[PDB]
This record gives sequence, C-alpha cells and structure tokens, in this order.
Amino acid sequence: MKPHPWFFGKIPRAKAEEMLSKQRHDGAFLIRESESAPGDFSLSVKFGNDVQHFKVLRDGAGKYFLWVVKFNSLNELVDYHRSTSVSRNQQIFLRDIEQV
Repeated sequence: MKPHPWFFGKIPRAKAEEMLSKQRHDGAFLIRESESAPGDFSLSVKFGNDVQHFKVLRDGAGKYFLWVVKFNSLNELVDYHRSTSVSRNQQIFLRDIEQV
C-alpha cells in the first residue's frame, strides 16, 4: 500500500534540479508543487546531465495532462509515463528516484 516515493511537495525548481542531477538513471523523476502558481504541479525528470521539467496542465474538468491524453489523477499520469515516453524528442520513461 506504501506512500509514493515521487511526491516531494513544495521544493524549489533549483533543489529539484540539484537532487535529480545526483541521480544515476535517466527517467529518475519527482512531482513537486509550483512556488509561483498556487495549486499547480510540475514534473522534473533526469535526462543525461540535464533535468527536464514538464508542467502538469489542468483543463476545465480538472483532468491532469502533459500533452493531449487526459488523466484523472497525478498517480495515473505518472504511471502511464513509466511505459510511454514523457518526452516527444527522446525516449524517456519515468523511474523512481533512488534514496542514495
């Protein structure tokens, strides 16, 4: 049943970058809460020695999406991206951060 190892709450973008920069695996990721836009989420993802960020977009129905596919929950958006690329330019699949 366990809590998700990917939800970091309100941490600055820069701290997300610092933390993901230390991770060894492409796709290592977290979800954080925006410091600028109340109630909004962002997804930060290790790729090489870069950290890609994606904005979690909302529609009028309160779905969560990145691109076109609409999700009922952050949990469903995250899990879908474990096996479909979060990136349009590169194959990047999300994988849980390592606590090391």
